[PDB]
Amino acid sequence: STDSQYLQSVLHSDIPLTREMGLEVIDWQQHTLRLQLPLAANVNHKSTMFGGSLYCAAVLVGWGWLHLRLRELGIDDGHIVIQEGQISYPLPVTGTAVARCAAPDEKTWERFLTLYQRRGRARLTLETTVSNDGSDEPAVRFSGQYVLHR
Amino acid sequence: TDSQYLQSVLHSDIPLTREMGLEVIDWQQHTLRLQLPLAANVNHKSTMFGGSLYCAAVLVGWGWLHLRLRELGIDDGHIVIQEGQISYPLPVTGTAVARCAAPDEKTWERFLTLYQRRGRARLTLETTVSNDGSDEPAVRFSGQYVLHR
Repeated sequence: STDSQYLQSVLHSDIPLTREMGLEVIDWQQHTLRLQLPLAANVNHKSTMFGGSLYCAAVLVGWGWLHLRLRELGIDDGHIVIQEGQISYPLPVTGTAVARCAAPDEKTWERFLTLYQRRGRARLTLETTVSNDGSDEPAVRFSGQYVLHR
Repeated sequence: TDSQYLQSVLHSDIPLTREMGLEVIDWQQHTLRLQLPLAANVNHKSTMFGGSLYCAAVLVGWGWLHLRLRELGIDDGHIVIQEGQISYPLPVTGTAVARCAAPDEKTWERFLTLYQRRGRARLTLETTVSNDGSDEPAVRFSGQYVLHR
């Protein structure tokens, strides 16, 4: 039983629309998370993935990174709130969408933990991408803010 | 009606929107409104999922442009969302009402002139989402939509 399977169950329970979107968590390795959405449940006009679904993938791979990282540190007293986001759509997604979130820079992460501990509230910005399966070229570039609060 | 037509477009083109409970409300004074129900779009704490709100915000801009072009008989174009930016200042705790009003009118005319002459033009649309009953934006969105032949 994996951290990915754990996170998938959390996402489907918390946000049941993600079950309808077919969200699947792929892997969690060296603080990189990947998840995917299938085309058919998220299609727009047969051929391409809906841009709203793509935002959902991009924002949720960041949400999941944060959830899993906190969980591995035993930080269980926080609530994540999705905040501002900026998204670009340089390429169409014509099949399964693979979303990825690598770790932020270590200093950013540690500043965020320090501020959360002191105030009980902090903001983390995560860069995420979504690609066509088998491509490293971002089809979607995303940056989003996440509040953690007690 | 125009709103029934657009709702049918959205549900047919993007079947996920039917599962999201999207309904189109009205199309008047070049302002479009559509809504999402809480239950289909809930998060872990009985507020609406930010992703659902983003979907509403981007789609009300898409719909605005689709209906405006349809009213003018401009049928040879393809709308693509190129860029989006969103903020979530207030919780949405019930039905969400997304709204797109008309951009600056000289801006619109310059955009159409550029599309007619060049075959490609970009339009920025601000859209909002509110809790039903209220005009106060709980969500602010800005999208860059490209129309091309």
